[PDB]
Amino acid sequence: KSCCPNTTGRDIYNTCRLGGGSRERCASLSGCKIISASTCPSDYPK
Amino acid sequence: KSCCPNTTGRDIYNTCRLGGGSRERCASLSGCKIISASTCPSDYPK
Repeated sequence: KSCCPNTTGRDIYNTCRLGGGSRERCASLSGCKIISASTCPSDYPK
Repeated sequence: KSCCPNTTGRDIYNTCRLGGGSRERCASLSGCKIISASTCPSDYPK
């Protein structure tokens, strides 16, 4: 599960994904984290 | 040089660069232009 610090991070991640990027690369490019739970924590809520 | 349309575009571009993205990749995510000269156009001043 990707979890992002804010909406802009989410938008970067999503855009990177839409273009074909891998999850871990897109997380790095966006500031998002890949976690093992399906619900995001309140500090990476987006 | 990266030339960005607005400060959000700058923030996105720089986040992507901080995550190891190439200039071209980060330009695509941000809407910024990569210009190989020092003066940005007025419409991409950030």
